Amino acid sequence: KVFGRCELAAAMKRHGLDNYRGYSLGNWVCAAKFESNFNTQATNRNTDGSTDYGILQINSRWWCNDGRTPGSRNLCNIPCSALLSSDITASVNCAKKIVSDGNGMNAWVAWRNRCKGTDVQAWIRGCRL
Ligand SMILES: [Cl-]
Ligand SMILES: [Cl-]
Ligand SMILES: [Cl-]
Ligand SMILES: [Cl-]
Ligand SMILES: [Cl-]
Ligand SMILES: [Cl-]
Ligand SMILES: [Cl-]
Ligand SMILES: [Cl-]
Ligand code: NA
Repeated sequence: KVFGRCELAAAMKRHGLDNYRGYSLGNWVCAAKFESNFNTQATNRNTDGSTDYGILQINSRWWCNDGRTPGSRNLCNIPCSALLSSDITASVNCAKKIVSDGNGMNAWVAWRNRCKGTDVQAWIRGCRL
């Protein structure tokens, strides 16, 4: 499913991301825009053989099992295909574990390079929330 900007903002708020670990909603909507263009079915292969999955591009090296990343962990306890669903519940639950791991939202390279330090409130303007 490809989300609209305000539809995804609403769904993230409902699942408790808004100010989660100090990050306002606009930070999460900005990261999803630059990681996947709001498409729950996005995948991308990395040079080490791992793959990133779903609206927040979560990586199979640490976080999920895809049966093809030898010697990796599965810290979220889920198959990576669960992260491609139109229901974002699995992605959001796993993102809360990643952001808690010590490096905050710096875990997402697009957030650090394109959202960090910008006016992120802009991503939720005009939305009914
Ligand atoms: Cl947009
Ligand atoms: Cl915000
Ligand atoms: Cl594996
Ligand atoms: Cl393969
Ligand atoms: Cl593990
Ligand atoms: Cl599996
Ligand atoms: Cl949802
Ligand atoms: Cl932090
Ligand atoms: Na894995």
